[PDB]
Amino acid sequence: DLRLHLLLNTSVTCNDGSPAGYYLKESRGSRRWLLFLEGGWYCFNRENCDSRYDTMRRLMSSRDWPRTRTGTGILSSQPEENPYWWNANMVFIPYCSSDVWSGASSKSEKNEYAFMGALIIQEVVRELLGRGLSGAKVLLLAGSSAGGTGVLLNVDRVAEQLEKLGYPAIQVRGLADSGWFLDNKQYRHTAPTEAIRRGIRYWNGVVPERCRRQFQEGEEWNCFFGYKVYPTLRSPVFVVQWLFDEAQLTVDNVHVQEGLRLYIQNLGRELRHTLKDVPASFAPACLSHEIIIRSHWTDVQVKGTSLPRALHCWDRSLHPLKGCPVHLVDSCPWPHCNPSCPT
Ligand SMILES: O=C(O)CCCCc1cccc2ccccc12
Ligand SMILES: *[C@@H]1O[C@H](CO)[C@@H](O)[C@H](O)[C@H]1NC(C)=O
Repeated sequence: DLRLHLLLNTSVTCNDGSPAGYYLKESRGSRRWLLFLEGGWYCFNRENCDSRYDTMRRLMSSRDWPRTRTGTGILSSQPEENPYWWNANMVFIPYCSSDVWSGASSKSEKNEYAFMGALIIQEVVRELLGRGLSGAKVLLLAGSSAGGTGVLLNVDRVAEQLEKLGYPAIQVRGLADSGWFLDNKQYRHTAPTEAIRRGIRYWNGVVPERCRRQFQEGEEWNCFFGYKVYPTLRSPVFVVQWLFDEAQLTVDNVHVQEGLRLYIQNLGRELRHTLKDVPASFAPACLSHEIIIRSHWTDVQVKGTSLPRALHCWDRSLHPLKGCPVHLVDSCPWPHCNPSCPT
């Protein structure tokens, strides 16, 4: 079980001004630290943030969080469930900022909600150094869905924060699960681009520095898209992405005749193309959403290699390897052409 700590700096808050926090399970003598960013969509204006506060309040407030959480999947401490990092220090960072982990804006007289995702991550990293993170060799910043995109937006800032804090020996790495999206055309029109452009303004959202310098003012929304932000990042990042992600299909208004068949097959081919130059990646041809904190995340395989194995091989490469691949992208063109897809 992971134990809740609310942030001692209570100026770093969830949407409604309640303190943000993290769940921690320490593993003595391990120098590996896994900080996992929860996902759960976002809200981009007052009206739809008000709606989310009614029916998704735990994603906007710590007032009702439980004292504990069970670590599952890559957060499990049992080798049977987590062959990769079962002995690591485990941190689960609840998503309570509704900003894809990009915000740095306090709740004030002019803002009904605080959007502080990017500062929550920094504050968690700050307060953990006193609980053992100072001795770490590896800090793996992981995340699923909106949290996977949050890895891409924050991993280099976590590295820079630890460098200027005097810890250049901590190797910061990223693991982005189901946060690698395409700014593509919808199957039936009316869409992520405009929602993110409004979100960034509404949140005062911040993006990684080099990506921001390429796309410049007014165009920061581009850096929320994995295939655009990833080549600008310095930290090593492992990308896990279903070829037919359910959240991708949702925003594409896909819920089978030729037109839809071609649209789906072209989507999978476009996703494969954006991953061709990502050296550490795991991308199975399944219709699904998230994987790394699911208890049965050991079950899926690409070209006969599981995700926990691919992650271990990635570890080794950061010391090609024989029989230990790190780039695993399905080539088959339709959901569940991979037989190990989740049922
Ligand atoms: O958090 C979840 O479960 C949903 C997935 C994350 C939100 C999201 C959905 C669709 C497209 C996106 C594009 C960029 C960032 C985020 C995008
Ligand atoms: C608390 O967090 C805010 C936001 O990052 C920061 O401006 C302030 O310096 C922090 N205070 C302390 C005591 O850490």
